[PDB]
Amino acid sequence: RAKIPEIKIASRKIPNNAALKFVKDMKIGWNLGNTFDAAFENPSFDDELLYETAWCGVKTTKQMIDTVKKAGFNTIRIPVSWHNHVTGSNFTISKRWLDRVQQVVDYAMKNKMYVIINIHHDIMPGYYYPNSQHLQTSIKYVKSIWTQVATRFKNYNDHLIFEAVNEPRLTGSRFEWWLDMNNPECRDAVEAINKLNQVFVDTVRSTGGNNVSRYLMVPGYAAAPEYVLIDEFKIPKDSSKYKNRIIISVHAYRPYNFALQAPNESGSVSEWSVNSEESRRDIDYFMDKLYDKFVSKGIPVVIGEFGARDKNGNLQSRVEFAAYYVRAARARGITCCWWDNNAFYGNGENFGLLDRKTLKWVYPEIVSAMMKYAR
Repeated sequence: RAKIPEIKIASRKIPNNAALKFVKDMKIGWNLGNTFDAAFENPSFDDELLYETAWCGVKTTKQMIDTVKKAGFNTIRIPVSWHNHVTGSNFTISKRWLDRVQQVVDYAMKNKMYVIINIHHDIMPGYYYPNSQHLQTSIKYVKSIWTQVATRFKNYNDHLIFEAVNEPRLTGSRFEWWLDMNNPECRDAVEAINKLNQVFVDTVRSTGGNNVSRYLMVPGYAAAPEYVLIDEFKIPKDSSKYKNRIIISVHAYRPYNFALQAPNESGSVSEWSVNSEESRRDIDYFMDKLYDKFVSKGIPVVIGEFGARDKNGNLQSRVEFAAYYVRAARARGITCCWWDNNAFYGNGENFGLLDRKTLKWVYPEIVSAMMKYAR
């Protein structure tokens, strides 16, 4: 038991173009997290398809996706980590692995849903790594994965979306999550991502079919709002006839201390209230900035990941949060996607909404709270 607040946020001026209507139509998204995104080295098993269930514990079925669709989500993001499923010098994706993803994509297409696929946890020297020392290999990798991926889904309609990569950053470095634009290693990465996103777009468009007119999502550094807001960030060019088809990809588990920060750290909070200037602040802050630079100039933005972890049964707070977040975004013309990883209890990051093994919504209160301000 938890009550859904009434959110009074002034609806803002949203330009009337194909892109923003497209994004509006996505309504709201649902991430199939801890699933195909799972990545780790030296598996001790022989079936690579077990990567699908290593972090969620259950194989995906069409009835799940059905359940997600009836609940009101019109988008499903299917994050993919590919690096554990390639061989050879030009990164050949396993047929079994690519087949299995397609099966799950067809689950959603059959549900007339919007679908997002990407490169996820492949951020790593030798695969995707945004700096000059590894650009040489990264371009080949972005090129190879996407030629393969875009070619198989060549004939799928515009309801299918390609997201270049999830949270590209300098892993292992002291700037992994934060940038010093005064530090040259940082400036190099931002430039490197601009390059890799452009390779991404060129590659997809070159494979023909409906990939020439498909909506593509691209992130800034670390998928942070900040690093698409900086001047250095470049929206990739398309010499094609299909205009305004690049969407800004951002992630924001904000306010951090409530949404994402672990409960055993001292600056965590379990409370969130719409009546608190403090709880609303960071949401207003970053969303205003994305709207000023992008949406308001006709350029589409999508929040691909967001959510709030369960902290010992703080349902009411998560409800007011979800409702406020989705409204604040919709009022600014932005569609969001919850990160649902089928995790509900324990000291892990419990972002679960749908018990996948029973098909019952553990927190329908949170879902309804989102559906209320999502159209």
